[PDB]
Amino acid sequence: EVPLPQLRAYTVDASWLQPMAPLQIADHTWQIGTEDLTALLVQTPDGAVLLDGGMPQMASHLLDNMKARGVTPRDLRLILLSHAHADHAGPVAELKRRTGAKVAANAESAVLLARGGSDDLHFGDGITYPPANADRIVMDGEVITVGGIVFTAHFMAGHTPGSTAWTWTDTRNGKPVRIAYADSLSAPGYQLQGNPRYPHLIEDYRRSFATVRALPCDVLLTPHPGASNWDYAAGARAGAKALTCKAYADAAEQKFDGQLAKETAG
Amino acid sequence: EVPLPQLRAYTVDASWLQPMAPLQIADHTWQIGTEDLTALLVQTPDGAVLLDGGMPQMASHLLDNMKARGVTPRDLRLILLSHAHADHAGPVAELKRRTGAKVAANAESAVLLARGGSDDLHFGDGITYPPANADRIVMDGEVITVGGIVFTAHFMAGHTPGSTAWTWTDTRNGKPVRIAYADSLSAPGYQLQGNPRYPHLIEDYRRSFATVRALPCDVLLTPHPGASNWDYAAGARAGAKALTCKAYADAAEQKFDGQLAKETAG
Amino acid sequence: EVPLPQLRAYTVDASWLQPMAPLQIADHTWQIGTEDLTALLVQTPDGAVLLDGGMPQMASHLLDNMKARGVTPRDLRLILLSHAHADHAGPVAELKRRTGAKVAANAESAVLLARGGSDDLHFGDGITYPPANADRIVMDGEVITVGGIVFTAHFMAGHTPGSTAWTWTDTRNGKPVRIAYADSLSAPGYQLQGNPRYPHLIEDYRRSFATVRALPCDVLLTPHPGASNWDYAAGARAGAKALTCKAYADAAEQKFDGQLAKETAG
Amino acid sequence: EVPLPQLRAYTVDASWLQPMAPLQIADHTWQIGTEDLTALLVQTPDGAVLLDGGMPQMASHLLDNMKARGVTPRDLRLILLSHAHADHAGPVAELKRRTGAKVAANAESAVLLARGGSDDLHFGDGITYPPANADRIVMDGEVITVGGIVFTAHFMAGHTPGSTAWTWTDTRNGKPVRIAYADSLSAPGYQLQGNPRYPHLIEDYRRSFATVRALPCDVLLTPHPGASNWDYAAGARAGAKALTCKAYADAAEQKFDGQLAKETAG
Ligand SMILES: Cc1ccccc1C1=NC(=S)N=N1
Ligand SMILES: Cc1ccccc1C1=NC(=S)N=N1
Ligand SMILES: Cc1ccccc1C1=NC(=S)N=N1
Ligand SMILES: Cc1ccccc1C1=NC(=S)N=N1
Ligand SMILES: [Zn+2]
Ligand SMILES: [Zn+2]
Ligand SMILES: [Zn+2]
Ligand SMILES: [Zn+2]
Ligand SMILES: [Zn+2]
Ligand SMILES: [Zn+2]
Ligand SMILES: [Zn+2]
Ligand SMILES: [Zn+2]
Repeated sequence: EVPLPQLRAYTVDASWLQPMAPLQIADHTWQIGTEDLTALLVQTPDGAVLLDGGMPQMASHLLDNMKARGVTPRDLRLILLSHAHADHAGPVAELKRRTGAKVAANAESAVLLARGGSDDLHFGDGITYPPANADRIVMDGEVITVGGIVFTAHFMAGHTPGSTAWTWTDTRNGKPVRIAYADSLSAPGYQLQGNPRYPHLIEDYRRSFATVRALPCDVLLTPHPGASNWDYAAGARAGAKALTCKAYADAAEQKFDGQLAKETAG
Repeated sequence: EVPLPQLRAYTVDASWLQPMAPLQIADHTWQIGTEDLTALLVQTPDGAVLLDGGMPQMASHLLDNMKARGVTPRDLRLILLSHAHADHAGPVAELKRRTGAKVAANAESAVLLARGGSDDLHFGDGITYPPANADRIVMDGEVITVGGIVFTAHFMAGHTPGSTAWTWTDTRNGKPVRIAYADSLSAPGYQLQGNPRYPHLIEDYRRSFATVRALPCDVLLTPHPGASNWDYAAGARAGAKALTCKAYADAAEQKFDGQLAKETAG
Repeated sequence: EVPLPQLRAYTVDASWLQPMAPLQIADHTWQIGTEDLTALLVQTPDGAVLLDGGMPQMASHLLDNMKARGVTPRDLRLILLSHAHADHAGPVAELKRRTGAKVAANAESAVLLARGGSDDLHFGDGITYPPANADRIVMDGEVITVGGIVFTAHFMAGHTPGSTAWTWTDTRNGKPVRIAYADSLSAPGYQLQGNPRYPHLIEDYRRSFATVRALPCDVLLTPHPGASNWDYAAGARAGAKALTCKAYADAAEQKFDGQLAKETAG
Repeated sequence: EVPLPQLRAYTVDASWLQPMAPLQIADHTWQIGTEDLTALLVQTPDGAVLLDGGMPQMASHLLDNMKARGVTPRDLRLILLSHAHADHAGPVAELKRRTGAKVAANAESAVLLARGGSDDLHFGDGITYPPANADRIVMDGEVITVGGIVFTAHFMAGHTPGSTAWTWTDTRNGKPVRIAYADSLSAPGYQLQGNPRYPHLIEDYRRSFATVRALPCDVLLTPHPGASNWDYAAGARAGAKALTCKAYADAAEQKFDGQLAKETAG
C-alpha cells in the first residue's frame, strides 16, 4: 500500500551554503561564514571566539577560514550562539570535537542545543542537528572575557526562548566600535497567539524589540546578514547599507504586527 | 562557484516504512512495526514493554498498533533496544514524550542514544536521529522483570559497542517458548582491521558470534527480519523459515570472514 | 601540616526532617512531606502528581505516605518542582528510579537539577544532591493536565533563576478551591546588587513579587510552610493562619528591601 | 519523636587531604595531588594532561601545583580518569569550569561521572560529587596523543564497570620508562556473588587481574599510592618499594579470593 514518508533533509537556499573568504568587520572581528549565514571570528591575544557556526555541514569551511586567519583548532577557545537552531548552531558539536572550544549559552539555548533542536516549540522534530553540551551557563547581562575582550549577553527571547544578542567593543581606524550581534526577530510559520507551547510569546517578542532598540550599537550584525541589510558579497561596501539596531527593531516590530493581524484574520 | 552540498536525508527501502497490523509471535509477544523493521510489543497484566521502535517517523504507527492491542500510552512501562542507530531507536525520544515509557539500556547504548546517533564510530554525523535519555543503566546479564516476563541482557558488542541480545520466556499452546531477540551482526561499510575508534572490533565480533550461538533460543527474532529469515508479510507462515540462533551466528561469522578478506584485498 | 578541610554535609533543623502523616488540604491535595518541608500529593483518577520532595533522605518516607494514600509507585505519574535546590528537589533522582514518575520543569530548573545543584549561582558546590533529568520542559504560563486536573506554571525567577509557582483548582466542601503553591522569595546570604553571576537579580525579584501578588489564590502554600504561616503540626488548624498570596508577596518585598538597604550599608 | 538522619559527609583520612609539592616521576610526569591520593600531571611541549584529581575539595591545590610547574589553566588540555568515584574524580567538574581541560573517558565512566557518582552499583547515593560531562568517549585499547605522549586505555572493569588502566612511555636518564597507571582492584564492602546489579562481577575482576598483570610496566602507579607500595612523602625514595604490575595483580587477586571466601562464610 502506502509507506510512511521518507525523512526530509533540511534543505536551504544555495547562498546559505556558499563559502566566502574571511571579511574583516573591525580590527579583531571577521565574518568567516557563508555568503548568507553569519559566523563571526573574534581574534584576541589569548585565543579566538566564534559567534555562531551556521549549518551543520560548515564545520570544515570554518576551520579553513580560521586557519587562513592564523587560528589553529587549539586556538579556538569559546563558541557563543545567537540561537540554537540548525542553521546557526548546526556544526557546534563537530567544532567542539575538532577544537579546543567550549560553549557558553543561557539555559534555554543549552537545553535546545543538548537535544539537537528536536522537540522544537514550533517545528517539533522537523529540523534537527547534532546535539552538543554547554560548558558554561550565562545569565542575562552577564559578561565573558577572552584576551581582555569583554562580551555581554542580552537576552531577547522570541524567535527561540533562549535567543541572545551579544555585544562587545572592538576598534577600527583608532576608534572604539561597539558591535552588536543581534539574533533573529522573525517568527517563520509560528502560531503567535494562544500558543500552548509558548503562552507568553507575544509579550517576549515585544520586550525583545525594546532590548534590541537599546543595545550599544555602532555596528549591527545579524545571523542572516540580509536582516540588517548586510551584503557579505559586496566586498568593500558589504556593510554600507547596514541598519541601526533601532531601525532593525522597528522593522521587525512592524513585520510582527503585520503577521499578528494576518493571524487574527486567518 | 560551488556551494557546500545540501544535507542528505536518511532514506530507506519502502518496505522498511510499510505499516503492518500486529502479528502475534507468542502468547504475550507481538510484532507491531513495519514489514521490514522489527518492533516487539510484550503485553503483560502489569503493563507493556517495547523492544525497538524502528525509524524516527514510526512513532504514531507504533502507538496505533498498541491501541489496537489494548495498550494505552500510560500502559507502556519500558523501552528496550537492540542498538541505538536511527533505524531501530529512531522514534524513542518521541515515544518517551507521548507515553509513560522509560528507557533501560547499557552504558554504551545510553551514550549513543543521548547523542542521537551523532559521532558514530563508523559513520560520524552521517545518520542521526532525535536524542533520548536512558532512565536505567543495565549491566551484562542483568534481568528486568515486567508482569512476570523476565528479560535478560546479553551484550553482543560489534555492530555497535552497545549492541544487545534480549532473551525471555513466553508461552504458546501452554508450552514455554524461549525467545531470543538478537541484534545485527553486520558491519556495513565498516573498517574492521586496525580501526583507531574501535581497536578490538574483531575480537568483539568473534565473542559476539559465540554469545549469539549459545543463547536460549526456541525462536530467533532480529531487528531486520530478513536477517533471521522472517517474513512478516507471510501471515501464518511468517516465522516458518526462521533461522536458529546457531545458524544466524554461523552465517554472520561467514559473512564477516568474507568481509575481512575483502578488506585485506582492498 | 594542615590538611584540606573535610567535606561538610548539608545539615538542617530537625523539624525539616521530622516525618508527619498525610495532611489533607483539599479533596485531592495532601501534604505528605515533613513538619517543616512541603511535599504535595495530588491524587487524580489517572495517577498522582508530586509537587516537591524535600531533602534527599525523604524518598522512602514519601513513598510510605503515598502508599498510605493508596498510591503505589506505579501510580505516581508526574513530579513538579518549586525550585531545584537540595531541600526541595533532593530526592527526585531516587523517586524517578523507584516510581513511574516523570519530571516537568522549566529550562533553568532542568539545568540546575541536571547538575544536582552544583555550580549554584550563590553557593557554588556547597549544597549538592543527586542529579536528575527532566522529561518535559515547560514555558511560562504553560499548563500540564493529569486526570483532568490542570496545573499552570507561573515563573517567578529570583531565589533561583528557574523558581516557579504552580496553580491548580481543587474542591472542598463542594466549592472550587484555587490553590497556589508559590516558591520561596528569600535571598539567604545572596549578593543582591552587582552580582556578576546574576546581573538582573533585583529586577527579577521585583517582577516576581508582582507575579505572586496576582496569582489565583484561594489558598497559598509554600515550600517552607512557615513562610506562608502554615503550621503542619497544628492538625485541624494547620492552615488557619495562612497568608494570602498578596500578603506573602508584600512581606517578601519588605524583607527584600530591608536586605538591599543593609547590603548598601555593609 | 525521631527525625530522619542528617546527611553524612564523605569524610576521609587526613592524609588523603594533605597537600604536597609536585613530586617528579619521570621526565614529563609529576605527582601533584596529596600525600595519599594520586593526581598525575603529564607536561608536554603541546600542553598538559591530568590523570585523576582526587577529592572534590582538591581543585585549587591542583591548580596551584600546575602553576608551580609552569602549567596555566589554558595549558591543561585533557583530563583522564582511573574511575569515576568521588575520591578520584571529585574535582573534575570544577577543573573543567576553571581551565581549558576536556574529559576523555569510556562510556561506563562517562555515565557515572555524568551522575556525579549517584546510583552507584554498590553504594547507591551514599557517596556523590559534582557531576561532569565527558567530551570524548574512548574504546578499549584506544590511544590519545598529547605532545607526543601516547596514552593507551586498558579497560579493567570491576571496582567500577568503567575502571581503566592508562599506560604511556616517558623517559628518564635518556632511557624509556613504560608507566602504567592501574586502577584500584578493591571491592570495599561489595556483594561479589550473585549481585543483580553486576551479574558478571567476578568474571570481570578475574579478567582485570590478567589485564593488569600483562601491562607494559617499568613503573606502576595507583590512585591510592599505598596499593602499589608508593610513599609520596618519602622524597627520593618515594617509588623505591613500588610493586610490579604482576605483583599488584597477584596481591589483589589473593585479597579478592579471601573476600569471596569470607562472603560465602557470611
Ligand atoms: C532552522 C529552524 C529550525 C526549526 C525551527 C525554525 C527554524 C528557523 N530559524 C530561522 S532564523 N529560520 N527558520
Ligand atoms: C543506521 C546506521 C547509522 C550509522 C551507522 C550504521 C547504521 C546501520 N545500522 C544497520 S542494522 N545498518 N546500517
Ligand atoms: C538548599 C540551598 C542550596 C544552595 C543554595 C541555597 C539554598 C537554599 N534554598 C532555600 S529555600 N534556603 N537555602
Ligand atoms: C568513593 C566510593 C564511592 C562509592 C563506592 C566506592 C567507593 C570507593 N572507591 C575506592 S578506591 N574506595 N571506596
Ligand atoms: Zn531559528
Ligand atoms: Zn536562521
Ligand atoms: Zn545499526
Ligand atoms: Zn538496522
Ligand atoms: Zn533554595
Ligand atoms: Zn528551601
Ligand atoms: Zn572507587
Ligand atoms: Zn579510591
